[PDB]
Parts: sequence; structure tokens; C-alpha cells
Amino acid sequence: FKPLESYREDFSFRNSPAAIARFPFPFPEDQYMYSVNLEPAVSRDPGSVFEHQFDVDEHYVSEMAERARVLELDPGRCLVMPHMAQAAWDTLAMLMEHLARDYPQHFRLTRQGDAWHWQNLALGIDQRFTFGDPASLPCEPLEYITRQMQGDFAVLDQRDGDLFMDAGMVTCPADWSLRFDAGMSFKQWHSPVPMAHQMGVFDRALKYLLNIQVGAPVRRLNWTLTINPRLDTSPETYHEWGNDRGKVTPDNVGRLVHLRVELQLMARLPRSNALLFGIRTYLISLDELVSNPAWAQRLHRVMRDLPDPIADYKGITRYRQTLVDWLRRFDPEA
Ligand code: HEM
Ligand code: NA
Repeated sequence: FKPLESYREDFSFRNSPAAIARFPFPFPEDQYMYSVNLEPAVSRDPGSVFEHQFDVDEHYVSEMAERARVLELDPGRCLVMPHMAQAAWDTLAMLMEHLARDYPQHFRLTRQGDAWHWQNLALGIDQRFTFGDPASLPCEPLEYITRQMQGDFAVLDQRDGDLFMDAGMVTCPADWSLRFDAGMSFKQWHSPVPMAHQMGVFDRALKYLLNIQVGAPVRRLNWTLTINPRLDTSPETYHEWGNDRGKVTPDNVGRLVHLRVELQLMARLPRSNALLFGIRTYLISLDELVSNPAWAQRLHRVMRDLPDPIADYKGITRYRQTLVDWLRRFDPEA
């Protein structure tokens, strides 16, 4: 854990060379198109973000401080409908188990029956509590555990052949809101997305997710861009960030424009049968990213050729020409 970084104000967030090397670059081809890009979420590539189900990295402490700040200002970024309380406990169990198993230097879990002992040495938390008893924790169980894991989480109720967004912790969204989407179904919350409905992508994706079973979780990557390493790109806070999209110039692309990648986990929760959706969000500046000449060239092509409805949906319009011009310098064939 490096010294405390900000994702707001002075934006002191930066990647080490190791964090650059393991950034989940999300483009398998020189152009991007939506698809059902799901795979089994099996451990692979030691040191990579695909090694564990829940990835904890050098920015862990920084990110939990940012989450704490978002929540100080807006506690309503976390919602658990009453029927999702058991799902919220399942979530806490799954996170604590995996974290204590995968990062034993930082986390520990000892249990006897519902008497649990959790230590988070990274954040200096030493908690004896009762599993299932919300009065034994200093807050609601989803909020308790997600204040201690990177990325966002939605918790979906599976009923009536559909998935409903009935709980979550959403403090670093790519321009959407859990309070808006609360209680929506899978096609409904995806209603703003261009093209993918007509292509069948959301039909097929629902069908795959509905069949996810215990111990066979699934993953995919999503991506966008963000000006500055701003994690809280929410509607709630638009006045704080939306105007930065007007500040990009040919001289500052490399410092301002960041590639934002979500490593998404879909895992069946065993007591409730709810589906956990982990949104693990990574940020990299274009200066950092162009370290890697292959990534630079490929990003140039992707951004040059991206369908305009996708570009526009992703919020990249206002600065896209400046960006493409900048990136062209890293593409010899162009
Ligand atoms: C329970 C699982 C999921 C949740 C909670 C979720 C949630 C969301 C949300 C809230 C958005 C933003 C919509 C907006 O603009 O307001 C979104 C966008 C999107 N989702 Fe999902 N989603 C899930 C699973 C899937 C899967 C499996 C796919 C498979 C292809 C997918 C594809 C997309 C696409 C293509 C976009 C637009 C993203 C972009 O262009 O950057 N989602 N999702
Ligand atoms: Na393809």
C-alpha cells in the first residue's frame, strides 16, 4: 500500500510500474464491439487481476478512504431492500472467506458457528460479531463489508425468470445510480445502452446469468474513459465532474484522459440464491498506458473507429477528436 492517494480534488492517484503491467487492458482487437463476452471466472495468471475472485491491489487503502468520503456525503449510495438482508449476509461471508484465504497478510477470519472474528490489518479493524445479527456490527452487513473491499457491488434477486437490482453499494459508478435503478429488472436498467438490445446481447446475457451456479462464477470486462482519476462519476455529483470533459487539449491528453476498466464478477450466493455482481474498477492515465507501445497503437485504432452511438453513450464525444489526434502519434501505420 502506497501513501494515500486522492480520486478527487488534487487527483494524486498514480500507478506503479507493477500496477501498470497488470492493468486489465480490455481490447482483444483493433476495434470494439459489444458482445456476450462472459467467461468462467477461474483463477489464472498469478499476479494478474484474474488470480483471485476479489482483487486487492496497491490502491486498497486509498480507495476505501474515497468510499468513506462518498458515503459521508451520501449514505444512500448503499441500499438493501428488507428482503435482501440474507443476501447481504451471504455477500459478507463470501468476501470475508475469500479475502482471508487469498490475502492472509492483510485479513483473518476465525469462526465458531455464528461467532465470527474478522481482522482487517490493512485498515486496523478487529471485529468480533455475530453472523446474521445486524446489531452486532456497527452498520448494516453489506455496507460493513463493502466499506472494506474495492469496487462496487450490486446484489440481484433472481425471481420470475429475471434479475432485480434490490441491493448494492455503488460509490464509483460509470455514470449511473443505484437509487435510480433500485428495483429495476435486467433489461430495464440496461435500457439506455445503444445497439446491444437489437443485437440480442442482453437476451443472451440474462439467460447465461440466470443459470449461474454455486462455485461456477463468471466474469467479463467492460470499459470507458474518465477525465482525471475520478472514481465517483455519478449523476449525484455531475456538477463536480461533467465539465472536466471540456478541459482536454492536445498538450494535456496524457495526464487527463484515463482508461477505466471494470472487471465484473457474477457469483451465485449460496443461502439466498441471489446473484452478486462485483464491479472492480481500474483506472490508468494515457501517459501510463502508452508505456506499452502495443496498447497505445491498439487504443488509437479503437477510439478512431468506435461507432458513434457507443462513443456518445460512453460520454467521450466532447474530446474524442483531440484524443484520436494524440493517440495517432503512437500508430506507425496511420
Ligand atoms: C447483474 C448483472 C449486471 C448489472 C447489475 C449491470 C448493470 C449495468 C448498468 C447499471 C449499466 C449502465 C446503464 C446506464 O447507462 O444507465 C450497464 C451497462 C452495460 N452493461 Fe451491464 N450489468 C450487468 C450484466 C451485464 C452483462 C452480463 C453484460 C453482457 C454483455 C452487460 C452489458 C452491458 C453493456 C454493454 C453496457 C453498456 C456499457 C458501456 O458501453 O460502457 N451487462 N450495466
Ligand atoms: Na468477434
